[PDB]
Amino acid sequence: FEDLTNFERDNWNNWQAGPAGHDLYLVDASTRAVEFITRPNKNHAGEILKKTLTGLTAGYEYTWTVKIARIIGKYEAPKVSLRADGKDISAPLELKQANEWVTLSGKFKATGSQAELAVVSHVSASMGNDFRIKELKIKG
Amino acid sequence: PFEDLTNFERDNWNNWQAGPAGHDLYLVDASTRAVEFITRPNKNHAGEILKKTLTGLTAGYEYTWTVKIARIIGKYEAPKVSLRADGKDISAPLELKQANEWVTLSGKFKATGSQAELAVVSHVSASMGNDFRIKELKIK
Ligand SMILES: C[Se][C@@H]1O[C@@H](C)[C@@H](O)[C@@H](O)[C@@H]1O
Ligand SMILES: C[Se][C@@H]1O[C@@H](C)[C@@H](O)[C@@H](O)[C@@H]1O
Ligand SMILES: [Ca+2]
Ligand SMILES: [Ca+2]
Repeated sequence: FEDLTNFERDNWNNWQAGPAGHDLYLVDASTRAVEFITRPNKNHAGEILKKTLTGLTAGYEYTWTVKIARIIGKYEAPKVSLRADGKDISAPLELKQANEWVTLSGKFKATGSQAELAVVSHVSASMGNDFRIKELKIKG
Repeated sequence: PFEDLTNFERDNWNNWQAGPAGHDLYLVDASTRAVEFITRPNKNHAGEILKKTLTGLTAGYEYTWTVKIARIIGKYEAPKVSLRADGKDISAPLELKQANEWVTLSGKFKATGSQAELAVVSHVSASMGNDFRIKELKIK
């Protein structure tokens, strides 16, 4: 079960002002994100973000979540997966609606104190293939 | 418990790097939609400020309610907020003193039927200050 209200598309998801909530309205706050604009005539398929995550313990399963959204929404849709220690730990997720923030998730099992993580693009195209990543989180 | 969190606040990439297929990466301010509480003059802003009749629950289960909130502007009175469910206080009042610092209110409640009555609570009636935004509410 999960009931998530982020107010995208001005959907209040049945939340209402209470008696003490006066003159409520929605605004655009801001959150920092890496932008992937994929310029012309470069190959944008492969590992697009990399990190050697330290502080792990062998045999534990860690959960990697990435908050990601397509932008612009024109031409080719991005397709993004997660990789850990060379192993694909998620299916390729196609990003479709512009500025709809979704979670890309995978789990991996550490073999030691660190793991080599990579976010992977499966679309080499520059026409479209535009998206943003605002958060990468690993929990265990 | 392990957590490695990168949200790029203050442009901290937290040891994430562009991969070979990550061309011309940069940070941007992406939008994130939020309810603004500007608390106008000569109204009482203490009490239940946002509420929802949450459906689809199964009686007896323990649900955890999260709310991402931040003071803004930071002048005059500081907000103070908590969570309430079925008329019961499930979180301690927390003073949001740091402007633009996003914090997560969290509380647990067990359902009493098909639905639950949830309310975010303000403990500051003042209009002088007492300004904040809520960008996300989540129950799971
Ligand atoms: C018409 Se410019 C072409 O399409 C845009 C939607 C972007 O993907 C841009 O990077 C690309 O060069
Ligand atoms: C100087 Se106008 C006074 O203080 C501002 C910081 C806001 O809290 C506004 O709602 C209030 O009326
Ligand atoms: Ca592009
Ligand atoms: Ca105010």
